[PDB]
Amino acid sequence: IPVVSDYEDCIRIDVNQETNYVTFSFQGQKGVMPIWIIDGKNYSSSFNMTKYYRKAGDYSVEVKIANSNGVSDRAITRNFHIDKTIMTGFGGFDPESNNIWRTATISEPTFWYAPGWSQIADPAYSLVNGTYTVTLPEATSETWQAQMPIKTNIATDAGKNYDFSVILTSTIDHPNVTVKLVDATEDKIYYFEGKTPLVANEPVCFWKSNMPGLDIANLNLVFDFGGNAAGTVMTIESIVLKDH
Repeated sequence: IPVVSDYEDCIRIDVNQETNYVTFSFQGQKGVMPIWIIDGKNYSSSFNMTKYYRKAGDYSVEVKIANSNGVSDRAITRNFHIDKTIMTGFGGFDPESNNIWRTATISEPTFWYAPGWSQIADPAYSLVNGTYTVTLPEATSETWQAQMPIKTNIATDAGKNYDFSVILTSTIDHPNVTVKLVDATEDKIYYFEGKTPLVANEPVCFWKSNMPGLDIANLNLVFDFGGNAAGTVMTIESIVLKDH
């Protein structure tokens, strides 16, 4: 099993005080991975995630290291401070604009909806003029228990840098909704794995600017509503993907 102290040099926390986006990153081998823990819940097992902290103050993350042999007994705790409270945030890029999303073939959303990691029937959805509308009868308690992968035929090049935005709304308070722009072939290859809490009926814009390009033949846009309260209705609208 990994001894967690050995991986202190491999864990970096980047606080952008101008955007209020904290990037959590780990460098490791094809087999080793971190487990990012906030408020005693698994948030991500990916090599990096980006989380929006709206309010100013002191926050904490706990990092365990996992391989094939098991998870580390102890966790690395890392403290960070958010300077500002963003009342009026960025509203995203032009949804209607000359966006790569509008051009490309957007497949129907697949679902993996599994309270207690036991898959039930796909939740009812309604794609009407770009606006995705999803309804979650059953409550889930963990990330990746309400997945919504959207397959696309969008290719990207190493030569270019890309911008992305999306507006997310929830009828009930949600602790952690995920947005991941990932290679359809390779799960480890992605531009970001976003994280943001949602307060009832308050649209949050998730975005990233000037993202280093990757040689990907086909992208998938993967949402997750793991941790949703029972009767939660999700609203995804204004999905912009453009060259910087």
